[PDB]
Amino acid sequence: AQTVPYGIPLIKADKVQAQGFKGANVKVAVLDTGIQASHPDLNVVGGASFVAGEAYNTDGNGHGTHVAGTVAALDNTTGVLGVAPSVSLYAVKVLNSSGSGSYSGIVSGIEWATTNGMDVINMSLGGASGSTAMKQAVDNAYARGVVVVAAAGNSGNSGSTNTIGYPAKYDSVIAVGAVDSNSNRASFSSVGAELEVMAPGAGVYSTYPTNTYATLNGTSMASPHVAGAAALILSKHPNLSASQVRNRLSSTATYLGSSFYYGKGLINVEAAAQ
Ligand SMILES: [Ca+2]
Ligand SMILES: [Ca+2]
Repeated sequence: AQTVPYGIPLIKADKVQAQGFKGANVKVAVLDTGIQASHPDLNVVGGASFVAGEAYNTDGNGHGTHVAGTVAALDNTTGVLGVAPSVSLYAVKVLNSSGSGSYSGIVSGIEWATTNGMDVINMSLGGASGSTAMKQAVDNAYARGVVVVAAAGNSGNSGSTNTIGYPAKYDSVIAVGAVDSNSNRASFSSVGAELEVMAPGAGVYSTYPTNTYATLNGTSMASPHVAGAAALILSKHPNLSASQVRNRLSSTATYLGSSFYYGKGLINVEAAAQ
């Protein structure tokens, strides 16, 4: 049997899938710890590794496989169900099995995705610090028409401090915060002027190695909901620019409160894809 994780109806991705738009012919790169390509509920059609000695189609951490399943777990009678289950899914390994990687490897992965015609980049990753090379890579991807999505960070809030991580903080990247199954902001969700939209991030059930399923918490679970939503929109409206996809997501989001804490609110992909 197949389970529908709560995030799929919460963002109204089920409604868009029922219209017949499921991400077909949209290319999404998951820049992470790899993807377990042999998982029965995923179809990884290509990728690249920039982690020395690690293949992109294996995932010794689990994070990348989980993120990938939120985007793209196959619609069948097995496992779970992704936001955009017909996407062309690419594993871009930029983090090792311990979840860390050089920033130049992350840049190489962004560049690979751009050169190879990805429509959407998901970076469920980041840190407190950026770099000129990282900013240039995401800026170039967006300028060349890629929708770039990243986790806002899991640093929470403290007074008025801006805790958005990089690359989410760059203007070319959609910074995604996290809500739970009640649609309440998760306390770990980072905050600040760059926070753009919210998506399900607490208690997110997805694919996990080896051939299994697991529940994780983080803004890095919220980001792939937005990446998948972008792919749903593009599968219905293939001629849109990256900015047009991005604005559909933020202009139709459900208001949750002040943008510092919630951005424009919870994405509603049914409304965004109208
Ligand atoms: Ca499935
Ligand atoms: Ca980030």
